[PDB]
Amino acid sequence: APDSVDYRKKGYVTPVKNQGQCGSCWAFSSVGALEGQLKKKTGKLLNLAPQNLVDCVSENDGCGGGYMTNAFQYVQKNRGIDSEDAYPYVGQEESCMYNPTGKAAKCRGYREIPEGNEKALKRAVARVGPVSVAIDASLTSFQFYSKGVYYDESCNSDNLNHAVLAVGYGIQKGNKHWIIKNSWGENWGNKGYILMARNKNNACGIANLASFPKM
Ligand SMILES: Cc1c(S(=O)(=O)O)oc2c1C(=O)C(=O)c1c-2ccc2c1CCCC2(C)C
Ligand SMILES: Cc1c(S(=O)(=O)O)oc2c1C(=O)C(=O)c1c-2ccc2c1CCCC2(C)C
Ligand SMILES: Cc1c(S(=O)(=O)O)oc2c1C(=O)C(=O)c1c-2ccc2c1CCCC2(C)C
Ligand SMILES: Cc1c(S(=O)(=O)O)oc2c1C(=O)C(=O)c1c-2ccc2c1CCCC2(C)C
Repeated sequence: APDSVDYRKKGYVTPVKNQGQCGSCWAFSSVGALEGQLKKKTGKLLNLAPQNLVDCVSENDGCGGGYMTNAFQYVQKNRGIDSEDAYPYVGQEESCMYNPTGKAAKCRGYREIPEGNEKALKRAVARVGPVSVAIDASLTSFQFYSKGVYYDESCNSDNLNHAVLAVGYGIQKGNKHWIIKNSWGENWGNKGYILMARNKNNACGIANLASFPKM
């Protein structure tokens, strides 16, 4: 692997979105990983529809939370996900309005990174593209993150409560990090991004629930 990778610079990452009040982070995370694979396989970068996932992934819980794996499985079994333009995000759950004419990406299932294995996660990010990850984002320090490599001693690697997107990794002043796209708008964090400690004993559970769609 290279010592640093940043998909944002490669045109694999769409702009930062805002989930509003809805606990749909799993849907934004899933969509970001799908968007990365769509770019890698077809050369097109387009916004895909997290609202399609919130409304239609029937065993996830809409604005109450969900697994990215179930979202990828839905897209696979449904043979498609809509573009954002065809199924816009409204920040509340609605009945499923999936429309095949708005289909913008497909998926052949997904792969999970071995639990807790940050080296495998690094490999996946390097070889595959942006990877969906779940972290503990419940702390005050996370809400108020501004700059630097995020590290809070109280982060709980079993309290996976927020899904985000690993779009790269690198090192800042000697501190290894993951480059994480969040979905809380540009006014949170560093224009919507956070650098999270890497190789620091799986800080915040970064590598506990990582997955990527196959395309
Ligand atoms: C600034 C700002 C902040 S924030 O800076 O206060 O976090 O949150 C939002 C904004 C917007 O400009 C915005 O358009 C928006 C936001 C939050 C949810 C939404 C939208 C537009 C579509 C409907 C939904 C519900 C998806
Ligand atoms: C190819 C292809 C395309 S498409 O992208 O070429 O239009 O759409 C579908 C396929 C399938 O192979 C397929 O099995 C399928 C599709 C669409 C909906 C469904 C199924 C199988 C279960 C029932 C449901 C309604 C979930
Ligand atoms: C959708 C879909 C796609 S695909 O559309 O992503 O290509 O591939 C498969 C599915 C299934 O739903 C499925 O059950 C399945 C698939 C492929 C192999 C198999 C199975 C179940 C039994 C036998 C084995 C294990 C060989
Ligand atoms: C977040 C974040 C991170 S990082 O800390 O997450 O890696 O790096 C950047 C951002 C930005 O939001 C951003 O606008 C930016 C960044 C880096 C270089 C640039 C720009 C905007 C103008 C062009 C140049 C090349 C000067």
